[PDB]
Amino acid sequence: ATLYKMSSINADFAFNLYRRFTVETPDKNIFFSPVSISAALVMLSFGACCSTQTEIVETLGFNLTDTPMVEIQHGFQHLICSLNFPKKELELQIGNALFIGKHLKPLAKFLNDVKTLYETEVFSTDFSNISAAKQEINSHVEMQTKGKVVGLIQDLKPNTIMVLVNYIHFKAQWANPFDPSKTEDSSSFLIDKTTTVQVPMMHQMEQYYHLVDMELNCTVLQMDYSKNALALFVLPKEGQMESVEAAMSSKTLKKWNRLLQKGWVDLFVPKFSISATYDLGATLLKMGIQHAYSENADFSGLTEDNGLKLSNAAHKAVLHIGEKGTEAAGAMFLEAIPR
Repeated sequence: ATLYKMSSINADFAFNLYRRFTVETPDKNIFFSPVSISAALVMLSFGACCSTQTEIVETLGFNLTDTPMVEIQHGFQHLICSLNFPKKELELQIGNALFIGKHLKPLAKFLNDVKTLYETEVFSTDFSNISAAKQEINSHVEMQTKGKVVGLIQDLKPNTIMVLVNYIHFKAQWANPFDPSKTEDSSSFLIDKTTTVQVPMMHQMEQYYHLVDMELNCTVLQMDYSKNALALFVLPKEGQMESVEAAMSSKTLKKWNRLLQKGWVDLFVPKFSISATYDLGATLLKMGIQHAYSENADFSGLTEDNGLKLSNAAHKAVLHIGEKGTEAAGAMFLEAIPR
């Protein structure tokens, strides 16, 4: 319960980033892991100082008067630990890895801190062979996401001296799985006003927590996984997607948590897989992460010589929903070059 205020801030960051993405790619699939993005950037901030550090955590939604820097750091450590704590029937792992250039001068304190407190695996990497370094990192992320996130990094700058990656993998079974014998092989899904695509449409009638939001004109359906997780489906009325998107916030989630009521639903859900990628460099800059990218970047907590700056950031995430449950994964990439 001590983590709720932090997860609430992390959720509002999720919704604000989501809204940036709807501007970048309007009327298109969006899919990402906000916790992966938040966790990777907080970890980077652990080695930052002064405005370089404060910009990162403020961009993540934190208010330093409400929650001091050290409290944010300790809170995220507790969050990651709790997410990774084994729960029968749930596969959920969030981890990170640091690939350190052969000539980098990382502080021993920093490395021991992240290995012990942040789950981090640290690898010595020869970036002078940029093609092999990229393959090494991509294969590591692929392995850690159970094969689901392939080719996270498309290009790696030739002068790279450090890479930070975060990965998340989630696999869970529905509390009430669908019977594939009741799945319609080919059913219509409306992708715009006049256009359908065909998808298998799963079908069951069971009790679920659900509501119709009278203010936002959307249906909200909660589908439980068998252990410690749930999915929320938000289905706007015709023409209401934009207004629902505008309204999504932790405040809205809290309202819905009170209003959801469990009762019978005749439920049709599509079986499908999607993937999405994001080049986050300029987005994170616009959102307020400025000094990290500059020749005056302050990462004095990270290397002896304060020798690096952020150069690029990217995210990839994948989703599958089917009769048994859901499998999803994501990964965050942060690239550093000499300052």
